[PDB]
Amino acid sequence: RPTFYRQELNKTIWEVPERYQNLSPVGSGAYGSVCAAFDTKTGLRVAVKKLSRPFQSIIHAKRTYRELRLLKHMKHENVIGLLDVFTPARSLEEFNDVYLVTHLMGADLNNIVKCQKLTDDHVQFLIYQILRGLKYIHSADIIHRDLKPSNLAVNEDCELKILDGGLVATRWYRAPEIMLNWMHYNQTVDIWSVGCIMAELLTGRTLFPGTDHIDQLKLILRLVGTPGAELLKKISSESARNYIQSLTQMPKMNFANVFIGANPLAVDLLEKMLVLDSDKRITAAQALAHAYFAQYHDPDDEPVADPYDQSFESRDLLIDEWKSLTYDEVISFVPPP
Ligand SMILES: CCCCCCCCO[C@@H]1O[C@H](CO)[C@@H](O)[C@H](O)[C@H]1O
Repeated sequence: RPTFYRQELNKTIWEVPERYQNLSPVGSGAYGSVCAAFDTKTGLRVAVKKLSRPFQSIIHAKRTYRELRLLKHMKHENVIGLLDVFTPARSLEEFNDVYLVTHLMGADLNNIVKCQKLTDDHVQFLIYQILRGLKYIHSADIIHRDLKPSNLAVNEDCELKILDGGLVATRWYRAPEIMLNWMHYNQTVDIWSVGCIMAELLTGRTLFPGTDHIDQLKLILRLVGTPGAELLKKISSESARNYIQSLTQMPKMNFANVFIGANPLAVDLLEKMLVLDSDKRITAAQALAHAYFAQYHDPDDEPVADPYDQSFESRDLLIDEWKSLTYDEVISFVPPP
């Protein structure tokens, strides 16, 4: 058990091991406040996040546990990972706070696209890193479900990590089937998001800046064209169907005419990501082997994950059960190399 010290930072008492120093609040991020701190053990600067009311409710408690499980599991260069987790509590009876420690990040993808104008070499490397991490995530049977610029960290060296949550409307990046509340959707919902992000990186503009979920569908159909017979057959919702069939057909634009001036190989990959039919959407693994990434692809350096047990997602438990499970996970944490 490390030696802890206490400190009032704006709002609350922070209690952290003496190994973490010069704590300096950097804002409210990804449900809980975050200080940057100096890790005297490694000589590196880090982010320490104190979770906000981790056990306020069944909902909060289960998400504290979800988030500890996920962050403990992710071990990959392009996905946020866990350097440390701790609590000042010494016993389950005292257990109220959870602190998570990760690399200090600084900027998200949104911060980058907003100043500069990205060259093709940059889009290749950013997208490559997204897909590489997404292959890993997908191979755990996890679907991210919220890929968007503010959930992607990018340092000064243009190295990227997929985030659990923000350091940019979700709707702009959401697969059309989620927008129609279609159940059973597969991994490829993330591949659609990656297509929207890629398009934005090439053009400087949000691909489909919808004002609500209906507008969003309009904008999406302007680009890809009204669904073919084979796809309407699958809809079920009669209002979705009448909505899609109403308005004058505006069928498939020429991606080449929309991305005029982008590398033709980027246009081709885009067409394969941004397919309505999620059955026919290119996978993270397939996309990695697309000639667009010939400069970066290495099939022996694109690793997959240990299978992730997410059955707990299928339980309704008591707050003290969720809290006891999280407690076991704090206690059993093994720090990285
Ligand atoms: C833009 C308005 C039309 C959107 C049509 C969305 C096509 C989605 O694709 C569909 O996804 C389903 C759920 O994963 C699968 O069950 C279907 O097989 C698949 O074709």
